[PDB]
Amino acid sequence: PLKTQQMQVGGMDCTSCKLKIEGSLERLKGVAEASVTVATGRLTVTYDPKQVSEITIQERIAALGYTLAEP
Repeated sequence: PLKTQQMQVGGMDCTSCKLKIEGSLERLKGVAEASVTVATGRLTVTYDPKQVSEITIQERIAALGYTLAEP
């Protein structure tokens, strides 16, 4: 019922950066799964297309000074 998706990413480290994505999204809306692929500069999400979707990750990546490219 929620669709799974991965983007490309401009600067997600692990050490203090995987965290700074993932544990905001839980407190965000419209997304209900996620996980990083730092080993390719990528982020995976699974989102429920009822309200907010890519937005959730745009707010979150831009609120850290980084760039995203979701297909």
